[PDB]
Amino acid sequence: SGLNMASKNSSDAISLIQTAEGGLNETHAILQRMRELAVQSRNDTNDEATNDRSN
Amino acid sequence: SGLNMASKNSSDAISLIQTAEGGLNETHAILQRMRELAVQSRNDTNDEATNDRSN
Repeated sequence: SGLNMASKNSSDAISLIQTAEGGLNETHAILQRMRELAVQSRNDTNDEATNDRSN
Repeated sequence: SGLNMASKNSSDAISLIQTAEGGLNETHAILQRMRELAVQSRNDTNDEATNDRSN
């Protein structure tokens, strides 16, 4: 009984961990997008006057 | 992503530089015209009295 219940508990823990990893995948994605935005903002073609970087 | 955005930025810089060079081409042209005008003005056939050089 203890071993079967421990199997159940281990599966529950796997579900929890999968939830957290799925949460962090979108963190990766939006971090990539933010880096792209910064690399684009970094160039001097963009003007602070006409609100290029504020967008 | 950074390399592609850097390619984009480099193309933007090329566009800017082309704008400036196109601006200076007409500077060259009108400077040539001004030199021609001065070389013509420099001769003593022209009279200050009857407004030859003032034109």
